[PDB]
Amino acid sequence: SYSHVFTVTVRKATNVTKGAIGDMLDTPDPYVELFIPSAPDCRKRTKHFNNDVNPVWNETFEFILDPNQDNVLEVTLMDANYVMDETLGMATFPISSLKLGEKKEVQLTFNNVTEMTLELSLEVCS
Amino acid sequence: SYSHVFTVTVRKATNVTKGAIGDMLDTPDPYVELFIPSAPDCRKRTKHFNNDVNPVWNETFEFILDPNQDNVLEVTLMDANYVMDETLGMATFPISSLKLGEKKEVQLTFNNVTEMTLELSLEVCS
Ligand SMILES: [Ca+2]
Ligand SMILES: [Ca+2]
Ligand SMILES: [Ca+2]
Ligand SMILES: [Ca+2]
Ligand SMILES: [Ca+2]
Ligand SMILES: [Ca+2]
Ligand SMILES: [Mg+2]
Repeated sequence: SYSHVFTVTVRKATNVTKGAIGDMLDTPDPYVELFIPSAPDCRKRTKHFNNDVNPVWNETFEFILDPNQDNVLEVTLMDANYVMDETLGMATFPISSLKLGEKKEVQLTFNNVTEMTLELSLEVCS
Repeated sequence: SYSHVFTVTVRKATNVTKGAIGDMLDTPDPYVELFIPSAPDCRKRTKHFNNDVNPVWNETFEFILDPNQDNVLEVTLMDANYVMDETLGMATFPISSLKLGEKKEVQLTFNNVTEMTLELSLEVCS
């Protein structure tokens, strides 16, 4: 049964970059995408901001999790385009590291120089 | 005598622009400069953020004011460069519109499309 509520708040990122050459062509237009393969709603995403290497989203998402399935959070940092969007990086979070009732601020890192702040919590359905 | 403490918190700006052509050449690298000609320290400024059209500064400044002088706040939105920095816009605030003990959130506008959030307060010296 799916009985665990996994809340993810994507707060902000700092120094988003496509690389030296990539940034010269196009200032990153970042959004974040959240993916849990084991969850019933697999994929979610934040809005994008144009031309902002330190975007602030403060968007909150809720997943419904099965405690008996392997649940892993995939966080993808994206650059929006008119053409096809570009994947800048990906970081994973083992949700099995959290414990019920726990709320935690997690900082992820992309391409060594980019950081992202998340706030993760886990509760029962009620 | 200088006996009024005028506190200014520059919080953030949204959609900073140098214009259509200017933005294509250079994504704004914004900072804010504060100027009160009648104050003993005339000029102050925030740090800049590279390539960020929605910068967040949250920097607090303190001016000392003479209640018998005309005190007007000049807010200049700047773009940082290696060369000479460029002036994007200027907005004024009559400090004689504030009351002692009053604390107020003010939103300024530059070039019709750029907004800036300030937090202004006025107290007497302790
Ligand atoms: Ca651009
Ligand atoms: Ca861009
Ligand atoms: Ca883009
Ligand atoms: Ca640039
Ligand atoms: Ca720039
Ligand atoms: Ca600049
Ligand atoms: Mg920003």
